[PDB]
Amino acid sequence: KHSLPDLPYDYGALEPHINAQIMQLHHSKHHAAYVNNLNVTEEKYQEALAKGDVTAQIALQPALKFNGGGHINHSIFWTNLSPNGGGEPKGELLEAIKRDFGSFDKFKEKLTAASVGVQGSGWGWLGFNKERGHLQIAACPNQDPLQGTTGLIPLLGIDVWEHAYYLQYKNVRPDYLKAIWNVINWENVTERYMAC
Amino acid sequence: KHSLPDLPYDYGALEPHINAQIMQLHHSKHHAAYVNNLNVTEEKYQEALAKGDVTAQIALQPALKFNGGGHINHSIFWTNLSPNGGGEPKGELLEAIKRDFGSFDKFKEKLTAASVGVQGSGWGWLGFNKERGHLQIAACPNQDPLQGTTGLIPLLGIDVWEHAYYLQYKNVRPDYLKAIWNVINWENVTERYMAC
Ligand SMILES: [K+]
Ligand SMILES: [K+]
Ligand SMILES: [Mn+2]
Ligand SMILES: [Mn+2]
Repeated sequence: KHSLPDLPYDYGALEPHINAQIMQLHHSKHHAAYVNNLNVTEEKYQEALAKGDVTAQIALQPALKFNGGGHINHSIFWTNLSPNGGGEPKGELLEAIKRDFGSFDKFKEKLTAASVGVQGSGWGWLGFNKERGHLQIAACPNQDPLQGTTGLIPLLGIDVWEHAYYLQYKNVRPDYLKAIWNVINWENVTERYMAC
Repeated sequence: KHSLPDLPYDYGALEPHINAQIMQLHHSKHHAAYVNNLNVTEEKYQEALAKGDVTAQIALQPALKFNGGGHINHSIFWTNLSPNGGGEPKGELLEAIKRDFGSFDKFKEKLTAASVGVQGSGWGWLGFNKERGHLQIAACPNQDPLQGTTGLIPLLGIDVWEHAYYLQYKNVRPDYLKAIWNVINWENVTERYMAC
């Protein structure tokens, strides 16, 4: 079974950039629902697979991608943030950013643009393309996970579902994105980059 | 050009079911952005069409469906609500509800279910199918308008984008849906039904 990971920090550790109420709801309510629904759905899938029921397997795909994706995305997201985050990357990672995007600022600009431009609910991602060996920016709708649907290895994710910022920034996504740069855990992003 | 319609009531007229802050933001910020972006996009489309630029026409489709859909959906939504709303329909409409769904309560149940079940942002609709001459429940993702994408004539719409309820009901959509039944303008839904 899958389980809700514990936050590596306190709910209010990202203040004033992301207030405690959002973190608490996001983690204990939203993420929890996905994990629970993921376990229920995998349960039904194992049953459909055992009986070789193809129709059931196919009918179950949206639920599995949605809840499975939700679990994967949020688990990575929590580790992407840190009260000691912010600033800029250093070393091999920063070098790859300059190489693939021109400069750190152009990178920020393109990731911010891809994130603000999502129509409806979704995610903005900085991913690694193993085939080409270069960094790449992508946006995924709803809870569609990056690796599972595009093949890219996720390094940094930005949740742009309205529940991720509405209580604090209302309809102004740009403000939310501007603020989230201050708590990004580049140390974690770097580890994910090195791992591949 | 298209323009932001005025609300037929005060921002706080739907209290306590939908508070004034949501109505104000929803109407003056969210809806306004769609109308503005719709006019800009139609402007570019007329230009692409004049020069017979097919590539430009196709590249512009997401923006036009998203902002155009947003304008259409919200314009109908405002008229679907009323401080004097709630209760049950009467006459031909109520008769068609019983005929097509069994009873008013089964209708409420199915519309509520379709609305709560939207994954990500979307809408729950009670529509009229002209070909078959029966009522039908449908759910549309993001801002995809009902008639334009399914052919059904929209009668009653329920916005389930998180911005429509988060400030007041947080993550609990069921509470939001339970509350919205109290301010539904059945008089307007009936007119839309008669019109076709
Ligand atoms: K797990
Ligand atoms: K108009
Ligand atoms: Mn989220
Ligand atoms: Mn809306």
